[PDB]
Amino acid sequence: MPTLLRVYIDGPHGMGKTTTTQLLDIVYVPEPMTYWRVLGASETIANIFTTQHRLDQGEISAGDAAVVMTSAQITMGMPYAVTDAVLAPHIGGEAGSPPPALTLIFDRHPIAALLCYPAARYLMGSMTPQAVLAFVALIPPTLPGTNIVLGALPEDRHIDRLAKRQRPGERLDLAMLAAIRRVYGLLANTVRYLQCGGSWREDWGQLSGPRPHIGDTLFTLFRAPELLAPNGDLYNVFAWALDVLAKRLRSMHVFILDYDQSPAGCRDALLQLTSGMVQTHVTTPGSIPTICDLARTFAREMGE
Amino acid sequence: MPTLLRVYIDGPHGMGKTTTTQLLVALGSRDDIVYVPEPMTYWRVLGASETIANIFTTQHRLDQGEISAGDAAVVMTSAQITMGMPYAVTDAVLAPHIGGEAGSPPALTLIFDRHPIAALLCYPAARYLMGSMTPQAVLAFVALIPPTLPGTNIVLGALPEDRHIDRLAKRLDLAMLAAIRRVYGLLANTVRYLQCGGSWREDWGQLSGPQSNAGPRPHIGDTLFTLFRAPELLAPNGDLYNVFAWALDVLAKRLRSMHVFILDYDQSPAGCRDALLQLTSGMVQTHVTTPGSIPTICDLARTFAREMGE
Ligand SMILES: Cc1cn([C@H]2C[C@H](O)[C@]3(CO)C[C@H]23)c(=O)[nH]c1=O
Ligand SMILES: Cc1cn([C@H]2C[C@H](O)[C@]3(CO)C[C@H]23)c(=O)[nH]c1=O
Repeated sequence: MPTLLRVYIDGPHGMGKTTTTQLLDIVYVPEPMTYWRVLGASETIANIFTTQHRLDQGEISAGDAAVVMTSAQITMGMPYAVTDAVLAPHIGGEAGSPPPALTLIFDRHPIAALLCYPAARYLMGSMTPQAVLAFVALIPPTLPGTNIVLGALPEDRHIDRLAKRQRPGERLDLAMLAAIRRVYGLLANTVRYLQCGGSWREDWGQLSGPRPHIGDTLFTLFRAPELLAPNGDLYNVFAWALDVLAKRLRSMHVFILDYDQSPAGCRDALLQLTSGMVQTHVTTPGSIPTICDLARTFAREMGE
Repeated sequence: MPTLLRVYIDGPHGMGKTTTTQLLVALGSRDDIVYVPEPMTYWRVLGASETIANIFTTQHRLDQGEISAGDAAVVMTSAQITMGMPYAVTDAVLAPHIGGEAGSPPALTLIFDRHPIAALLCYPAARYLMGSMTPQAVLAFVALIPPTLPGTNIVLGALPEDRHIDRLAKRLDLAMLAAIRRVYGLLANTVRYLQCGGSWREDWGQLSGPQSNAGPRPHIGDTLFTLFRAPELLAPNGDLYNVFAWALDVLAKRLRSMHVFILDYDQSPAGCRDALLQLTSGMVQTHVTTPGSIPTICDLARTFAREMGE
């Protein structure tokens, strides 16, 4: 049965992910911009930044923003979730360490819309922490060969590169850039903490008193008081949400791509990364062409 | 290995689901049957403040013309996330413990108060019928429904509308009662349709203008697929945009492996209980994955009922 290579390009936006994948038996599942601006709702990105902006100005309440933000993040992750669910049955077990018959490269993975954006919106005061754990609770199971490339880039360069490529309806928010860079850094540390033995239940005590300290993982974000009983204990619903998080994250293979360089560099740098990536068998002989059509149809209908 | 029986009682509110479930729990041994109740505490306090209240307010506001359809949708979508959270996290932590299908005396029986599809499909679809949710948001929820675990037995209810209305009349949205009753009937037809070999993509064109484990194959127009023939989901050539068609594939996939049964609630509380007790007979049980799964699951349910069912 053929082998497949799934590579999800993710991390904070504005570093070049789009220019990196563009330049690069290898199919692309691009940014679903048309779903965001038209198919799913009208100009979803504009509603998002408009709402953050208005919360900052004091024109609407925290509760007002959180509702718009949640509804809006549902519409943003839709294409990812639906792509994952129809693709999952075609993914079989691991290959190991030879040749990939097909290489599927995506623009983002479902955890960007289910975990990272919402956690950042939480850090911006535009989303409740209970809403973020509900989305974490719905993160599709992590299949073999879930390779996710996250990016490295000094903030100043990142602001520069972000400023020149502002999406339709987007606003250049530096507080949001900081939030999103911090979630992704926490994300990378979290996978490492978990791969290394970390038990969030065993180290929880350290947030109020060889692997990253729990204070450097996404778990610190969930010490939020909306999730805590009067005696300070995390309610069990939330603890189970964190257990899922540990289980979904932990088996992902994380890869760091340095974006502080020209798009030729970024593009080859990315292809270099694939040698330590994990590949999988597909489950049917006709699994490759179905994946390609899925990829072609997604691109044609939603990525412009 | 030891076997497990999971039963999800669902359907429209006000038919006697909760009562019936507890009478069934009552008959059993202290530890071989556990009840996972409605997570009201989560809906009123833990996930947000007075979510049910807020959902009814919004719907009345919209009915009144005091808010727009857009206002309405942002709120219902957001409220529905909070409504389904407990069901979603419970299924995700339970999943690892469920093994293959045995056959139709379990070491443990779990009776849940509704299934994850209640929050991710039925209520949302009905709010779409009430005009308070977009069909795109409903399909976004459908794409997130978790893989249907083996031995997923769902019990839905039959109750003549007049009796139902009578029970329920102690706001009282009669339009929401008809939407939720309509949604749950389509859902049973859908499972039957999918189990009888129906293929929505092959029958899509038959659209224009309940029994779940018995009977002939229903017409696609009597299944859930009909709710999605909306202009919003249609490309400028008449067909469904593929994103929406893929959401419908997940819907088929998630409902075809489910074992649905119908409980007649038009009877006394003990009538309901025995009825239900007879139906458990033909239900699918599964093996658990570890020796310790049983006790762990009992703890999970107890803790759930303690923290969130009241
Ligand atoms: C995935 C995602 C993106 N975005 C925005 C920010 C980003 O710069 C962008 C393109 O990546 C405009 C869209 C969110 O707000 N939420 C999300 O889940
Ligand atoms: C499960 C569910 C219920 N509800 C309401 C109606 C129902 O009568 C109820 C108790 O079951 C008050 C809460 C929704 O609005 N959404 C949902 O997903």
